[PDB]
Amino acid sequence: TNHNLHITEKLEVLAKAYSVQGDKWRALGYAKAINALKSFHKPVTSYQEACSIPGIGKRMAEKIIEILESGHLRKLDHISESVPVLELFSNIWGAGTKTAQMWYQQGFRSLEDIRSQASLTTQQAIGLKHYSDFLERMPREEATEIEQTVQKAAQAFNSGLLCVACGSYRRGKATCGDVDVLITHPDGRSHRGIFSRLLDSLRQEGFLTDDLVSQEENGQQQKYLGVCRLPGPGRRHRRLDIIVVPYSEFACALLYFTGSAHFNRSMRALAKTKGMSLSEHALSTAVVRNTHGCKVGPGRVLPTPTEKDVFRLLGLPYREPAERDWLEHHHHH
DNA sequence: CGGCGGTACTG
DNA sequence: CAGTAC
DNA sequence: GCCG
Ligand SMILES: Nc1nc(=O)n([C@@H]2CS[C@H](COP(=O)(O)OP(=O)(O)OP(=O)(O)O)O2)cc1F
Ligand SMILES: [Ca+2]
Ligand SMILES: [Ca+2]
Ligand SMILES: [Ca+2]
Ligand SMILES: [Ca+2]
Ligand SMILES: [Ca+2]
Ligand SMILES: [Ca+2]
Ligand SMILES: [Ca+2]
Repeated sequence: TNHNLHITEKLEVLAKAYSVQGDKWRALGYAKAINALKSFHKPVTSYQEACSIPGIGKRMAEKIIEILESGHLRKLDHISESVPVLELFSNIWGAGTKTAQMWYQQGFRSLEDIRSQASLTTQQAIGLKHYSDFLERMPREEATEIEQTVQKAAQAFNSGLLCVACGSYRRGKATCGDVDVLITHPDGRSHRGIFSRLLDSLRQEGFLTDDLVSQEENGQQQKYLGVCRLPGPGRRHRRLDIIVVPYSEFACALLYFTGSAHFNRSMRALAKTKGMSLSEHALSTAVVRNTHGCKVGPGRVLPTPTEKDVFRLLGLPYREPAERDWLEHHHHH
């Protein structure tokens, strides 16, 4: 299936390195190049053939060929030494490249330097203490019980609540980095005020152990990012994301929350090429205009009762969640 | 060359 | 606003 | 990094 496996691995390493150093557009370019190589019907055999692939240009071709001809890749040996520390610190939830760079510049190089001397935000403290647990992907079966726990707690308040696990789970993966639960109610109204009760119920049984992003001052709270742990001996703490949306938003919210991230970006960039805007709330025939410039013209939602509607309105055929790794990847079936 | 998804918290 | 996240 |  992947005919250029030897080449992708090396480019990933390189990609990773730009990512932790904060060079994101460059990291973006690599990611796309890499998926394109993985998609290709055959080993790449010439520079020309490589350049012909969308997402692969001159610099990437040079490296691709260099690998194929000479077998390894020079540049992997000039990767700055800070990189693995930087990846280490960016693996703390709530710490990104800026924080990892600050930490590096004040001399920390291990998790101990962080624990014992770093200034940590509230979120980082939690990410640090669950560092290992949050690094481990969970099996699909743990995700199912996490989701059921949320669904039962919800359906105890209102049995008409719809709860669905999205993310990699809904794309059919075997393991999940974190569970993503989307809650709605078909009557258009009774999704309102749910979070207060749902979080309280989930806390009482001891299932939620820490909160990361949860603005509970707001009765119209839309999201919860926190930490759960299933009951029973030896269970790990897992990342849990819950969104509560109005039914009219369901299709767009389902699409967003199913992902993948690259898939959603490409869908969104497509919508904009066609004078629309795609968000987790809606698809909108929205457009700019600002007296010698551009701006906000919030341009009215197109109703999309299902995900198929969103695909149709963008000129695309429905894509099964399992085939939503990348938009530009066409699986046959 | 400039743009690269669109949005929600936290501090 | 900057940082980080989804 | 690549693309229009
Ligand atoms: N940057 C992102 N934009 C997105 O639109 N998403 C969307 C919203 S949540 C949905 C799933 O993303 P996750 O980050 O939980 O990633 P995942 O479920 O695909 O994979 P994993 O098993 O959780 O590692 O994708 C995620 C992003 F990280
Ligand atoms: Ca190309
Ligand atoms: Ca991080
Ligand atoms: Ca369910
Ligand atoms: Ca996930
Ligand atoms: Ca998630
Ligand atoms: Ca809070
Ligand atoms: Ca440039």
